[PDB]
Amino acid sequence: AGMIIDADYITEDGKPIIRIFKKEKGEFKVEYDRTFRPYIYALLKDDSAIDEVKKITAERHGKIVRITEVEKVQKKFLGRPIEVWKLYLEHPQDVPAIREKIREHPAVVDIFEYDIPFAKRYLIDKGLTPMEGNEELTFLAVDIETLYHEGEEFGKGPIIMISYADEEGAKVITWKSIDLPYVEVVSSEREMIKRLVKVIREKDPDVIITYNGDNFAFPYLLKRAEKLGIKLPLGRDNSEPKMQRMGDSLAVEIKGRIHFDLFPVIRRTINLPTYTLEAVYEAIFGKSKEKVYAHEIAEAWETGKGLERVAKYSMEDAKVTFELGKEFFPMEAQLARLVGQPVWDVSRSSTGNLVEWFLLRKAYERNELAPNKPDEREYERRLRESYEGVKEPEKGLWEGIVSLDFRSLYPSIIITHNVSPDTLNRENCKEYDVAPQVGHRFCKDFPGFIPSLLGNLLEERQKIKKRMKESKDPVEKKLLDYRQRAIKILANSYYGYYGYAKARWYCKECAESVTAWGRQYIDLVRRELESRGFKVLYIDTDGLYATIPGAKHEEIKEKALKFVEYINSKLPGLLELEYEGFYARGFFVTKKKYALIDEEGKIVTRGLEIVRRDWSEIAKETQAKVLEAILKHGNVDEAVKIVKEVTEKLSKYEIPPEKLVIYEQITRPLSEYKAIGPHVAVAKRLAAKGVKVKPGMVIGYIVLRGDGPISKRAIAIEEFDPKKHKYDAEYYIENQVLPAVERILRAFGYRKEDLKY
DNA sequence: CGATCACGGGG
DNA sequence: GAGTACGTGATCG
Ligand SMILES: [Mg+2]
Ligand SMILES: [Mg+2]
Repeated sequence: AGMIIDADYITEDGKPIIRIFKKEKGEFKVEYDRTFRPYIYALLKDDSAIDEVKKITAERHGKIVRITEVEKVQKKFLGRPIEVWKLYLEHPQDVPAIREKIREHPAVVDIFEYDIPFAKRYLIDKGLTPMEGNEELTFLAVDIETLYHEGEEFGKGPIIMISYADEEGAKVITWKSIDLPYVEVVSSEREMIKRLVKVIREKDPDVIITYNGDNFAFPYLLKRAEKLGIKLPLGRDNSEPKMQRMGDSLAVEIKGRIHFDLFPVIRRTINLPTYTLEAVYEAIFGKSKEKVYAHEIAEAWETGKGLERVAKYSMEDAKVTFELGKEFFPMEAQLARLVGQPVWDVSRSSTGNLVEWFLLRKAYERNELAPNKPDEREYERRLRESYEGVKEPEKGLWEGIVSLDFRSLYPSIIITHNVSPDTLNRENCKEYDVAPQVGHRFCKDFPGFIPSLLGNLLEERQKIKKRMKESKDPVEKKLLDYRQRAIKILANSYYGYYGYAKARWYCKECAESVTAWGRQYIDLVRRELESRGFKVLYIDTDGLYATIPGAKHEEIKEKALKFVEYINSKLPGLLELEYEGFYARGFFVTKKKYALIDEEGKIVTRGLEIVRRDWSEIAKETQAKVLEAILKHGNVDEAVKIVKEVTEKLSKYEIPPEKLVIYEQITRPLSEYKAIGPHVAVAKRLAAKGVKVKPGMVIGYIVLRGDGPISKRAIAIEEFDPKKHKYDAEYYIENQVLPAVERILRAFGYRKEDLKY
């Protein structure tokens, strides 16, 4: 009867057991299923071949792996009936061990659905959807503070504070005496970590909210717990938090709970040049949050002075993490429900994967064999594919800019023109739609797999919107608002998904055709805007920016709002143009490279700011000054003078060496590097002096004056002697400051050579 | 040139 | 864990 919050599998006597984690009227419940079997499909040249194929074996865990059962099944592949063999295996881990040995067989045409994780395969095949119902979950935010010194190995310093927050308040656990009402003083780091364990086990939250807990709080807690020889039984089955390598980074799971890391969530939802907790909190709640930096924390801890400030910082970190979690969780819960996969997985995935997860479930429901993910070569061939058929933007600084969004136009185009990989250039097709300019043909004889699903999504959203108008219950209304927004997000991701290189249902011709049909409406919007005195400053497939040159801002807003209302009255069906926002000033460099400033003075950029540790402060500071001179002062001449002054100061050795430090992490043992960059050259010298260089250590260096590649001229920041060493002014000018500002100033007709005296 | 390698968030 | 993240820009070899 309960709400499914997660699913996984355990192995018992070498056999897999599925676990379904549920919340039923406030109670945690686990259901176990020992009956679900792993499988793959094999398309054979002939039915006689099954006798050779069913006899294929592999090895795993010292035992030989066999196909347990085979079953001839009738399915659909690319809108055509197909006969494949369902090959059953005992354990999920048998699938990577045997799949290549089945694929290699001369009688095997191809294999299918050989990389779907067991718990995700279970939820699809059994028709189970997470987050259904009105079941109320409990939340706890968790955060930590540590003792850090520049360039230390990860986990060297102790955890000095652990903070948590829920509706009962925000609290701090520390092992140094601080006299504040929300601070619990314990005897040691060990006792503080054990107190966190107790809080989590006693509060028993369904959701543990963190800010970058995947890649900091939890790996750090695990490192220090290992060090101190203590366990972290945070799982509802008493298991420890589990670190999963998700790409080049990490993801942490806590069994029986939802580890909700806000960092990947917020990074997708909103646009910010830097997603610090303080920048994120202000963007959403319109309130400032003070940042207490690592060096200030270390100084207060070691000296024992100003610890009240550090404890307040730790408390506020947990407090706002709780507040942000409550804000961002409902939408992730509805997306999980819509796509039919747990929030843990859905909150950490791109919209492209959300679409694919939705499609894999619908393919099962429709008996449609899923196409395979591409191999490296295909993935690479897809990235190099050229699309025919979005001009260069207007130069200079523009005032009073309206932003219009086109994204809600594309699902309707996909549906009306039956744009799908299964309908593309079909043989013996009776009726078809021809894409303008690109000429791709889409069969009209049957609804395509993707248009069919999109149509149902848009219909469901219209029902939800109608139920919302007719509802008196504000609780149902709030919930229905989240559900209709989840459909809008998923439906507006299909256009992009067609061109997503990793997509199973990738279709270059589909994406191209949606673009070509879409363009007819964009050209109509542009002509209608220009007939109304508007100048289009920037236009791409997602939207445009426009202004009425020299008009009053309120007149621009009114005319734009009146235009959107008008055009939508002209557009058929669910084709919708949206007024996104207004900006006091802005400039446009190229496709998805631009900067704006709103009426409250907040700078908004896309594809231009360089806030990262592997760029020197002098380059990042100059870039901020250039954007401020342009957007806040409306003065490109001031911006050019700033660059010219900084470059001359660098030439005359007038810039502090501290603004010239470059930081780069060591990501593997030093011997595993194939290319030795400056930070590796610096690292190798440190290791030679006896420094324990380890992956995760961040190397700070300065590029000195001299001959050859910068690798041979980089010096460790701790070894830099201003009275002896001379930094490379030409490197900091040509490779740091000038690349940071040259893109920006190209929009104003400046080349890299005009930004020096 | 192609290949290799780094960034983000968090102390 | 029957998945891996991404997109982009600098520097090395
Ligand atoms: Mg999981
Ligand atoms: Mg903190």
